[PDB]
Amino acid sequence: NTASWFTALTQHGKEDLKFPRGQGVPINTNSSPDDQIGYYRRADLSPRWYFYYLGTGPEAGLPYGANKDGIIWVATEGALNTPKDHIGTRNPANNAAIVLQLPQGTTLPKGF
RNA sequence: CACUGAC
RNA sequence: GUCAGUG
Repeated sequence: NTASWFTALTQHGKEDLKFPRGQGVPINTNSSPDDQIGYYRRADLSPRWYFYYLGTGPEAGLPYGANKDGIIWVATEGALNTPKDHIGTRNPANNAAIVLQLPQGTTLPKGF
């Protein structure tokens, strides 16, 4: 289980990935409202950003909001500040990446 | 440098 | 070998 559940957001401009509070959590129809919280992490030459649920992936040890370079925090209103052990990360041998989809009305920064 | 996946 | 993810 070595990979994001989702395809990358690709940075085509000089602006880093960032989202307004409440936005940025990729849609997962097998997930519940408690689960809608995690971080994007930086991996053509275009930098790629990958989403990982809180308490999972490279920065599984980071609590929400903890500042680190190349790490962006997102949460949908009503999400619980708990590790998403039951979702975890993706085995690429067993599972294809979910196409990263954000809902109507989501602000994407320039170059995404 | 190493491990894994796809081709 | 190539591309990609991770350490």
